[PDB]
Amino acid sequence: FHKIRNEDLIFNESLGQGTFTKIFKGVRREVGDYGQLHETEVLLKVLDKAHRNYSESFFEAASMMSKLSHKHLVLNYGVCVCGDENILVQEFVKFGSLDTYLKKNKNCINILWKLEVAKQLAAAMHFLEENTLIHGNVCAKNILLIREEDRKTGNPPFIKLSDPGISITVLPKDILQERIPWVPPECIENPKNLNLATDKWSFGTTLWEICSGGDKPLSALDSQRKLQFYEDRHQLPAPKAAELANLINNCMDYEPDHRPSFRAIIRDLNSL
Ligand SMILES: Nc1nc(Nc2ccc(S(N)(=O)=O)cc2)nn1C(=O)Nc1ccc(OCC(=O)O)cc1
Repeated sequence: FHKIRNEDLIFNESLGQGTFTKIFKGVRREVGDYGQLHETEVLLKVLDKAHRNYSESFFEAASMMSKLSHKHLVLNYGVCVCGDENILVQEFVKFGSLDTYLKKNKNCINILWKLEVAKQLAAAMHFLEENTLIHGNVCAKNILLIREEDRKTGNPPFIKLSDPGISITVLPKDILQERIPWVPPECIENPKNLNLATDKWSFGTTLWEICSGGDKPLSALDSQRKLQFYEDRHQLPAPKAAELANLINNCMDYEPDHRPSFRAIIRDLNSL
């Protein structure tokens, strides 16, 4: 990662929190192309000082994905390691995370919008699968909306997948349980079961989010009941808009080896 000076970063408003991180909108002063000076909006992801032990996991995962440039993968500008904070300096996506976008725009979003976003997310995941890179935290919060749909120009929405974050292979067990049903059953049984098949399960959960107006599946269940949900081998309820429910359930297969390839997922999406 390119090293960015603290003096060249301005921290502005808080945009919430991630997993052991605090999120800020900011500005980066930089020399750009042709030597032109720019002040660039950036997303600043700040690893909590009280969790400095997780620093390696978060930045290594952001790094590994940043080694694969792709139109549906978020761009990382570099890191700021000045002072006592570890900061990922990321592109600022205008419309933020999809989980909040789905809630705020539930009435406006139709099946065509959902299918397009699903197709784009599957394209990103197919790219990762072909490169044998595990994301490990596919969820609507980690889908960033670059561009809204514009029916006036027929422009579809455009999304990117955010950085993996701290690996579930090092996260505390209680955070993993709260991340049911995005974390697949085999990773609850053993977080070292993390595998490409992990992302197929979480992709199913993410489609469920996309189809559920920003609702969080199983949010009414506490961590103990989420554990028992997997023990009893339940599936998620079909979303009211059920057009993707079969695909959701096919992806959320309790047998990891039976989960379909992203190529097959894409073929299925193209058939709707
Ligand atoms: N690159 C980027 N650009 C924006 N732009 C943005 C954000 C919010 C708004 S808001 N509030 O006014 O609606 C508007 C714009 N967000 N962003 C992200 O990476 N967010 C993000 C933050 C934390 C995450 O954590 C996941 C986890 O670690 O569990 C995941 C994702």
